[PDB]
Amino acid sequence: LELRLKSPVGAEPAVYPWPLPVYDKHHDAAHEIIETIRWVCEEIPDLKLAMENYVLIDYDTKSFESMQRLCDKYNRAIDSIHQLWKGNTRPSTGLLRHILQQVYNHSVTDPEPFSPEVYGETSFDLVAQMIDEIKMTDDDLFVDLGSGVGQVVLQVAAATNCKHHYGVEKADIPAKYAETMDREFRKWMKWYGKKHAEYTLERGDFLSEEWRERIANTSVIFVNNFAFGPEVDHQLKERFANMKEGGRIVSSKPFAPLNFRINSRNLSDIGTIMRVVELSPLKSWTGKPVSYYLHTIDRTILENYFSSLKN
Ligand SMILES: CNc1ccnc(Nc2ccc3cc(C)n(-c4ccccc4Oc4ccccc4)c3c2)n1
Repeated sequence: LELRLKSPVGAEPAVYPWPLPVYDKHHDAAHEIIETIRWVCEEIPDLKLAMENYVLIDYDTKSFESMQRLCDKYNRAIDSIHQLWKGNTRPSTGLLRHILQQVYNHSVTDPEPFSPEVYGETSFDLVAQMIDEIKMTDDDLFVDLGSGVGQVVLQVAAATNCKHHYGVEKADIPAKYAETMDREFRKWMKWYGKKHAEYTLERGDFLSEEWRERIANTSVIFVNNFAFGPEVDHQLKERFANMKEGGRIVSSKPFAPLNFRINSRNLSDIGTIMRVVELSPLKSWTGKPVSYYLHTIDRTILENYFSSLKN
């Protein structure tokens, strides 16, 4: 009828119905259960000692009795550790990738580059590099513009100490799935006993009047602008022009040339008020040769040009 996994921190058990749900072609619920057990064993060294070696080696994902025996063995090992303990940190990057996968599989049940379906395999590591590079503190406010199902926001919230993390998505289908992703993330994080910063996944148009002041007051913007049209790009540069000095924008395509040279003919260009650098994990990376672009609000670019003319 069903499979149960006791939480290492005494939260409510994870309940899986049998037959287990079928995920996408290269993910399955049975291996999710097994990997969940292996991750909890890493978190708790005593759990490995309490558990008999054969349990995680010899199993049959296609047998209810076999899958039930595995869950029973883990649950009894958890109970022994809970007895031993009688007598809340940020998740590790490896655990976080697994949590995000689990959160996705439990949220998206119904049927092109960097698809949410393959986030863990093609996006996670690049996002993890960007988090390591773009140093964020408790004074920062993070916003992912066009956040989709909310994976980037969840990864950043589980990794940094920003005051708040926001995801804004306009499309009906991703924004609705993000509601489930949000609930599933909070639930699974509690189950493992892991800490995450505050975040909000919301439906809205980042080009709206409400969002103008919100963009102006954001210190760190992430924006996958790869598929943006020239009008969306033009309107976004106008929003960025209201940001504070030192405000940062991390994007998949640059908003200004990397080599911008201020002159009399290009004074209205966004390049007059922002520094732009191309960052790459390749500069021990072994994934895709993909770059990200860091823009920093700096009005001294414009100031020095005027001072140069007057002096
Ligand atoms: C990828 N999907 C989502 C979903 C929701 N939210 C965001 N946010 C977000 C914001 C800023 C950037 C900068 C980079 C490099 N990535 C990026 C990261 C991982 C993989 C690819 C990336 O970018 C692309 C995308 C397409 C083509 C080429 C590169 C960004 C992602 N991304």
